[PDB]
Amino acid sequence: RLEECNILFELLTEIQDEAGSMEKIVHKTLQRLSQLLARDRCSMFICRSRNGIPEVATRLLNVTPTSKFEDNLVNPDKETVFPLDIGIAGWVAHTKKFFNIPDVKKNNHFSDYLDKKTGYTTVNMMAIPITQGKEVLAVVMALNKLNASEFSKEDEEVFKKYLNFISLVLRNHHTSYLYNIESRRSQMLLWSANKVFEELTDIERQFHKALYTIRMYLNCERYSVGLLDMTPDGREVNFYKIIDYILHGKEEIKVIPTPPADHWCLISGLPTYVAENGFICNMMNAPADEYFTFQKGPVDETGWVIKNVLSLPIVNKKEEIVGVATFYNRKDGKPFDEYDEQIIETLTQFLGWSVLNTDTYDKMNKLENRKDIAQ
Amino acid sequence: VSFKDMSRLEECNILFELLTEIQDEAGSMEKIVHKTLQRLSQLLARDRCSMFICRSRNGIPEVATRLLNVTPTSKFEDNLVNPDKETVFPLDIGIAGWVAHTKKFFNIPDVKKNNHFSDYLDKKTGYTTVNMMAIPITQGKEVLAVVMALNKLNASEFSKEDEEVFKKYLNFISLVLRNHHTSYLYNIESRRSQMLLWSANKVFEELTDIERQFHKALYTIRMYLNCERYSVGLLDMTPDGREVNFYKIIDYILHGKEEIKVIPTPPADHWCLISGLPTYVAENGFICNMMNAPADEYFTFQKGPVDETGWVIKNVLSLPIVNKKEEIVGVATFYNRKDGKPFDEYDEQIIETLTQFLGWSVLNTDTYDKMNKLENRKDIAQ
Repeated sequence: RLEECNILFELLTEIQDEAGSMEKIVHKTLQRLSQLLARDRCSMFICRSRNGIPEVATRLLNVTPTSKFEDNLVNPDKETVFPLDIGIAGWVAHTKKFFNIPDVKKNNHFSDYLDKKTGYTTVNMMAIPITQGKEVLAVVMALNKLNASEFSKEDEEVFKKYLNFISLVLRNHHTSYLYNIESRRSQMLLWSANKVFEELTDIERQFHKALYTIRMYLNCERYSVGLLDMTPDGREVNFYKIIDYILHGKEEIKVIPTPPADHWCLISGLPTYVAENGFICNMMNAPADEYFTFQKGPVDETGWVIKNVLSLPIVNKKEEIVGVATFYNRKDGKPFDEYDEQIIETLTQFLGWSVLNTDTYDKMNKLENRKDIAQ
Repeated sequence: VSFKDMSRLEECNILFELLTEIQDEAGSMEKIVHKTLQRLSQLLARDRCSMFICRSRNGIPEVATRLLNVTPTSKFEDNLVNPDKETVFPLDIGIAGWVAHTKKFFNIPDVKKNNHFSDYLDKKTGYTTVNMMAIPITQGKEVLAVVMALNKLNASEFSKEDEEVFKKYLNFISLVLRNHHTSYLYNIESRRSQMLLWSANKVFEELTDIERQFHKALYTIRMYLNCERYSVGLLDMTPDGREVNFYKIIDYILHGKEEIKVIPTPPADHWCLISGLPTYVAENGFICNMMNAPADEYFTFQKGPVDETGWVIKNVLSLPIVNKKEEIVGVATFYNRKDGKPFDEYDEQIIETLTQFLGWSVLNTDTYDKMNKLENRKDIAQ
């Protein structure tokens, strides 16, 4: 009716000043949109796409007009994750469509988990996805109508015409995130190549040079590149060197050769998997059976723990696997995603092609010999 | 209900309208800003707004027309300014330029009583102004745009109740303009990176010689520059000024019927080289981004030529490709942005990126030579 907008203009300043967080602005909007909508609590599901698959997770929860954000936010550790074929939000995200629910008890796509897990059960709810281009960024819902079994088609219009706003905000956030993906990608290459072309050398120094020069860019706490014996496809393996980059804690860089059976990265059997099969392997925790990532709460003396791992092959222009580069734990506790996958494939590929100089080097030597055994 | 008390209620009519619109992704920044300049006029008794755009070229910033003379009524196409017709200002001159320099808000009462005025637009259109409130739009350090509401209708100053209404909505504009201009940079970075990614790929396909490597790469990425023409000229190298000699040159024509010529010991009357630019940049190692053909010093083709095809040069950007010891090895030069607008800072950025990389890849060409002189200068012994 009367005091609708006001808070929008307020919030437009709060964007105006690049200082603002996104989530605090979405949380504030979900406040009045629960008050002003007479619905019990709102909540937000963040949508990402690890591996080929996509999925959803908690992010904001139980937004009462009163509740402080600092309550409302779900830190990434404590997030809860559904595939699209489970829960309403998943379905909302598959369908890319709006829904009003008169009764979720009379509903196939039900999410009985967070009802039962938190207690505070649900009866009715209206839900929508936020998208950008073809991409589905988020799923917002209003839960539990304050007055009797269904929301109005007057309510919808508000909801709709307010997510209009959040949408605007969410997209701008994501356009920024993409901007830094692609900048990170493009700096990475740029230096990866500045090294490679510096001077004709062998694989170890080239790879090493490079991966060092761009350590910052991976927003990553550990990673080990692992060189394969090259004398297809699987179980003929042998990692013969292995170069660790410890970038969380006190910065050390090992260059193990004839690396052990139980090197701290190898012990999981992931890099073998990637050696024998050839596929990027995003994963979130330490229990994936068919693996021995380090369930133990240290890896070592520093007490460092493993959460998210993502490992890829490094491949020839002939397409044999030259090595296997595993990455560990993003710097901000998020799982590896879609776009981490892409910029790191951008890297792994760019070296796998660089092997030409590597290979050239060894030849430039065999021939500098044969020549110097004339005179 | 009172003239104000409604006018307030009416603001949210306009706002939720704008949000509603900008939820459809194509179009179009300029459309939604134009639409918003309309509703300001309506809701702020202004004869006509206008929007300027800010950019940089070489190290220097500048401002230029874009949306002009927006009543609460003028139709989009009567307002949107095509680049061919755009009018351009250095910051040290005119009010927008000054505002863009000073990153500041102004509520100018008497324009004529102002020493940063230019009589150009109002002399060009005869649409004389007198009052304007003018803001800058900004993303971090930089300045995206400048928006000025003109001629306060039934008054002589814009009320401080206008100032704040102006400001109010400009935050909308600003979210849109950042969320646009970010998305442009997103696309620049994509273009920067793929250019690298592929050039790399071709460089690493087979040990090959310079021409073959350049052509290989430069061909593959023609899509990525969004440029209408670009010739790449190779200097002789057997470190600067006049000892020049472009031995090969190699034209990339992506206007109309695509044709790629390969021109050994190219003339001087070569369409690119007549200009004098590629040579000039050959003598000093410094990037040169133009607007337009004529630029006094040079004879750049003024002609509706140079072709039978009747293609016409507007904008030229030229950079050098550098060694490792750092002679100018070649001189790339790019012509007319497909999609209308002058080369800018961000072009400079990603094209230098490309140009740098090529410079660095010359390892692999020297290496190839050395390699050939072994599969040979061993076979004189063996």
